[PDB]
Amino acid sequence: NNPAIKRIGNHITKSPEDKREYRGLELANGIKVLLISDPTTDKSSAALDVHIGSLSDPPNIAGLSHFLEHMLFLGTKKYPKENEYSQFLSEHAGSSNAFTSGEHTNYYFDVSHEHLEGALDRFAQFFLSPLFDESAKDREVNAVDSEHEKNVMNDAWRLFQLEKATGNPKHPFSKFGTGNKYTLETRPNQEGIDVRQELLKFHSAYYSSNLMAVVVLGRESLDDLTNLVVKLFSEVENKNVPLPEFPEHPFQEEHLKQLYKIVPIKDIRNLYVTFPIPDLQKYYKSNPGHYLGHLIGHEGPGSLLSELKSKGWVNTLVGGQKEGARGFMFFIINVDLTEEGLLHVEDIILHMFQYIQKLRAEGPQEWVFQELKDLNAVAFRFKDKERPRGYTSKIAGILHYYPLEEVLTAEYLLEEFRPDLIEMVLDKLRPENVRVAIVSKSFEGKTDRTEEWYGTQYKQEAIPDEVIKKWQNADLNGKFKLPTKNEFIPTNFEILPLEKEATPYPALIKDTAMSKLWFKQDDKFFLPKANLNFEFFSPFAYVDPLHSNMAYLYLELLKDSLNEYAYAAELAGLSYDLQNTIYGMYLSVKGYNDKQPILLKKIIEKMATFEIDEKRFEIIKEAYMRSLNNFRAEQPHQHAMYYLRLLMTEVAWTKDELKEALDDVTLPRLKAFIPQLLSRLHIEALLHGNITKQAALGIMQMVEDTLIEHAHTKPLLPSQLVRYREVQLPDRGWFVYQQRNEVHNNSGIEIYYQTDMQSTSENMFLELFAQIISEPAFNTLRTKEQLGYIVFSGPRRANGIQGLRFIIQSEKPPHYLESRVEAFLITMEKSIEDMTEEAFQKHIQALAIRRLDKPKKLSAESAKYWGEIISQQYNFDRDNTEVAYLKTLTKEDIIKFYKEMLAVDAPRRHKVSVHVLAREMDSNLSQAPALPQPEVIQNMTEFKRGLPLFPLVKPH
Ligand SMILES: O=C(C[C@@H](Cc1ccc2ccccc2c1)n1nncc1CNC(=O)c1ccc(F)cc1)NO
Ligand SMILES: [Zn+2]
Repeated sequence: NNPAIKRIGNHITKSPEDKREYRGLELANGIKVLLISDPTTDKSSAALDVHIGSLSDPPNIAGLSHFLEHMLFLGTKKYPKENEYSQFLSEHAGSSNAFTSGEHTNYYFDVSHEHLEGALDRFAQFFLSPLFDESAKDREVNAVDSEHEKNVMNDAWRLFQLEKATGNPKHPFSKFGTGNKYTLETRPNQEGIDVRQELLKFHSAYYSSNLMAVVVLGRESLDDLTNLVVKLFSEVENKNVPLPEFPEHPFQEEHLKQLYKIVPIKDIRNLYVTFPIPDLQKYYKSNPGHYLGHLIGHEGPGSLLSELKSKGWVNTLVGGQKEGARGFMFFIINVDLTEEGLLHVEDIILHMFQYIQKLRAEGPQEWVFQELKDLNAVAFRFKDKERPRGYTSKIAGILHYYPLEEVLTAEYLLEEFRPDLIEMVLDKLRPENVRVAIVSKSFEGKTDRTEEWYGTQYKQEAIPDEVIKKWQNADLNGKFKLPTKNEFIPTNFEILPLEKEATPYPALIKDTAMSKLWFKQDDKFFLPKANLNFEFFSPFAYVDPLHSNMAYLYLELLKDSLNEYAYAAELAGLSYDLQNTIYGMYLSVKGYNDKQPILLKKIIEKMATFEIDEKRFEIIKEAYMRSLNNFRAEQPHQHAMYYLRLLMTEVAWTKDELKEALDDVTLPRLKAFIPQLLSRLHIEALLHGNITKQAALGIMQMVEDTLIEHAHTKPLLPSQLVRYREVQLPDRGWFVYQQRNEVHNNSGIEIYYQTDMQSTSENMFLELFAQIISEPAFNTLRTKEQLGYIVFSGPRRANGIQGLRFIIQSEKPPHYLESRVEAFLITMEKSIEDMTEEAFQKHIQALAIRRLDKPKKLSAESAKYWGEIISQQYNFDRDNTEVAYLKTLTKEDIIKFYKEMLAVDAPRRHKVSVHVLAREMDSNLSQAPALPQPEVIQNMTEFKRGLPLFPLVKPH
């Protein structure tokens, strides 16, 4: 009966396993809405997607849409306090973010379920009368600048913008979307433009209700959620804006048959093949692009990748359709290159067209389409329950593209096989439509062009007629076959009954010298899935840099070897992860439980009986070398976190130590290493999901039996199972470690205040203190002082120890950042002494909500248990215990904690600082306190030698 509602879709197609309730509707002002009712959710959430993006930026103000997106957070007419939005979310267990693409601006938040209306109301205001405060504008432009600078020396962004720069300049596709101080402040000042008017002009003109989709999720009924949404959003004005479309492709004839040679920052070797194609979005019911991408990107036997990998030319391949905008898209084939591959780009591409030609010969395969359909069907039926925040943002995005009743299924289900469209798309993948780009350091000094925004060094050539002609005449290579029927498709979806002796938390159901087995039968989610987690402990995994390298290469080679076999299983919703740790090996198998034992057995056998291919060994090692080198190109704030991890751990091998020892890794030494590594192990496992206790025991026994039979594995001694300790810093100590980032012209800094061994009391002092300072830290260090885009504060936990950490990436020198953080702490000391008891309890409640938030999917709950197990703390009921203690803390308790552990003149202050200087830097408002002379760390080894080591935390 409501006049504010144009239409109400009551049957929203969902999965039969989804317990959440849905109602879609279209408001009178044209807003498409989806309501999600979940009476169990601990956090509520909303999201709004505007169908305008950076592609609609004014030509004279690059990055206006992105900039506008930052500004909406900084105040509205109804809520004028600059950080009201962020502070409210913080005080109620919430959080918020947004992003800008070429065609979308997407805003989202979550919050304690009891405060949805308050959050949603403050949120709705973003879209009616934001302030765009001139003072805030002048500040937040710096955050955007900082965000861009961060991307300037990043190879992904450089190539991203380079593609745009090599097509039609007249086309909106060529726009620089991020923006920076120049395009947002500096140039607009030369040209006398009022940026604040431009923000208001843009907001008013494009942020129309007809271009908006909204998704809200809470405990409230569908009826109540309707009243709430309608009340707040029907007030949004409808300017009846036409939806932008871009019918003309950014790549015209002059832009085809072109080759680009590009110099990267990292030492990487990549080949990009790109085919311009028509917008395939309408064909979404058949999805011709996904069909073709499925085949061209296949990694099993007979595939394009298989042959290229055997030729020793590539290691990995990506293929398929790539989004552009409304009216144009891309089909791409990207491979990485071996040293050999780099000298065979022409032959590689020939092989690409040979495979495409195979597809034309056989023509569309309906069983293939039918297979994809049925997998997606099963995928959708047994879909994991999503986290609200991401779910609402995802859906608010696609409401623009599908009927209300179809949004949930739209991105999952294939409906009708259309070979006519497949052939049509396949017809665009020809040499006369190709663009080729090669990324390699080998082009250094040989380029004649510069992209103006990032400065990328490149050369452009026309592909020779001879070569194009050669590609057009591609004969059928007998090495290329269509994929076989997927043998890993699951068939047994039976949910095993809950055993009588079943337990709420994992139970230790096996405890021998060989292995410690933790088991839980799923009692929450009831999907036909299981998680199998294994830690293999061995001293020889991390005993020195050389052996660390070999543990890595061992597992990489093993994965490279299994890829063809396991790729199918991956498509059938059964994946595995295998990586080396500082304690040995980690192996996880996740997915549909039906065929898990088959893949698991295959992996353990491959481990125990592995025969290294020498050609594969040389290639992977070479890549691993560059991998170590390329760390030089990581962000400063990452270098900072890295160096700190090195400093504070008992044992740690640096990139340089590893890279030197790499040269000494020969095939013989690796072949010797593996049987040595496997000879003595301890296995600690978590088996959690749709399995019974006997099944679990059976799985564990196979793993042991396989290792014993093929590798002659024997148990470790209990005395060999020592975990590493954390360096115990002296009272009132302050150490500083300094490094330079050779790639980036930003500086980084991490500050670590080491409190003490983890324990219920110490844990909750830190966590509560961190909760209280969280929002203020962001608002002060970034929003007010604008030190940088990346500003972070929070707990740090390692080796059973913990402390408070600040992480900042800035253009200012680290020694400056030091004072500002220190200045801030004093600000917080006074702020807390002032805050009301009611405000203090608010934070306690917020922290509690965050800690008690239930896991929504099996993998989240398993990760939670697994954390307790590898940490050797085994505190599975931790949350109830720790939250309960939390509620008994007082303001006076936290003040004592601060005055004793954290304050500048605290008796037990334990501070270490890592400073990463920018590329060009030199060696070195509220009032900042005076700081003591810091002990400059000259040498990590010398540093650790002079300090004691903490104990290890005792198990529960
Ligand atoms: O920049 C953006 C979105 C992010 C930028 C952003 C947000 C969070 C980050 C956390 C760690 C490191 C960098 C980060 C960068 N952004 N843009 N405008 C506001 C925000 C963050 N919004 C918040 O409400 C917030 C965030 C953190 C907090 F503690 C309290 C409130 N889109 O382009
Ligand atoms: Zn941003």
